[PDB]
Amino acid sequence: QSFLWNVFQRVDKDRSGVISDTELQQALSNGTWTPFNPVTVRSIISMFDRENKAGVNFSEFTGVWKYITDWQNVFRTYDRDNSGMIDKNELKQALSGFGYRLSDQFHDILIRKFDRQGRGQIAFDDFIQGCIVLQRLTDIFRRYDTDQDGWIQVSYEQYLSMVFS
Amino acid sequence: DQSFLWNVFQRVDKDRSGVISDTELQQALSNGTWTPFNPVTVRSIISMFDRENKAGVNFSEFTGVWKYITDWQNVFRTYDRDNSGMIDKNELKQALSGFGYRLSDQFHDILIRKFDRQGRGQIAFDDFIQGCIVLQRLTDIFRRYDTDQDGWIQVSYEQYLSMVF
Ligand SMILES: [Zn+2]
Ligand SMILES: [Zn+2]
Ligand SMILES: [Zn+2]
Ligand SMILES: [Zn+2]
Ligand SMILES: [Zn+2]
Ligand SMILES: [Zn+2]
Ligand SMILES: [Zn+2]
Ligand SMILES: [Zn+2]
Ligand SMILES: [Zn+2]
Repeated sequence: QSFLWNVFQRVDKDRSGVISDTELQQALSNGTWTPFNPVTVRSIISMFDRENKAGVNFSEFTGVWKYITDWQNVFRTYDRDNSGMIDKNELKQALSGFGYRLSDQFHDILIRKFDRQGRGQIAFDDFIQGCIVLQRLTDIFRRYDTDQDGWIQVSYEQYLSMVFS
Repeated sequence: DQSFLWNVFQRVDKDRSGVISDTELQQALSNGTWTPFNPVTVRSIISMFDRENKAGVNFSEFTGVWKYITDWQNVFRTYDRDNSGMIDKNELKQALSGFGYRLSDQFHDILIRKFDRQGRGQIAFDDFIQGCIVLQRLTDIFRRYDTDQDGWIQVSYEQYLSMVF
């Protein structure tokens, strides 16, 4: 959770510590041998910005790495077989483990717009992303489910307002 | 014409694999902002004319792309009246109304806000495509649900998320 500062300056390839989506685009550990993911980097980068600083700065040279460890192990303790690869069943109890209770028809039809797989099964690339796609959209949904029944009823205007959040 | 497009195809197809990669098409495409054409859209426009699940395009399918890419360019120009090379809020209002959309005023803000990858007060060409695409899909889905044709739908959790593309 706390890793001093050390190299709070030379974090970027150039002088200043103004690292972001465009700069830390290809710096993380992926699982497909292609560059990790622009949209995945961005929702990680948008986790600690005191005043939209675009990177790490006073006492904020700490939280960027901590979110990786809390998910590096989380990918390991749920892979089950330990291969960096998630089967169909290896995600069923992986998601539901951190408090979800999705049914079976969800882990099936997803591999096109947000994903990038070519062999059916999802790797570490879309794992980190796929969850943030999921967790954020639950929090939206919940706010409108004032009844608390898992059944919202929006009109068209609202239906739009919401998927374009 | 037919002979024209065969040369263009030979030109864009760099490796000459016989298939346009989603990178090679990306390179072919401009939107006049010195930023690389939105890959998310290059991805869309391939998974839209590709028949062989090969995530690419042959001459036979390219003929369709080029006609796609063109019909949009005209729409884009038609509506960019202030000739900025981009579509401001009000030009979008005129543009979408043109496809017989019936949307509010605030919503065009939400859409632009969401799709202006550049952060420019307006939307460029490559993101106008995605923005109109995603709006089309969403509206269809909404319509498929609205059985009694109210303008309201009623959906469950997951049902909600499973409508995200
Ligand atoms: Zn596995
Ligand atoms: Zn409800
Ligand atoms: Zn209710
Ligand atoms: Zn090629
Ligand atoms: Zn003009
Ligand atoms: Zn304009
Ligand atoms: Zn304008
Ligand atoms: Zn209805
Ligand atoms: Zn009704």
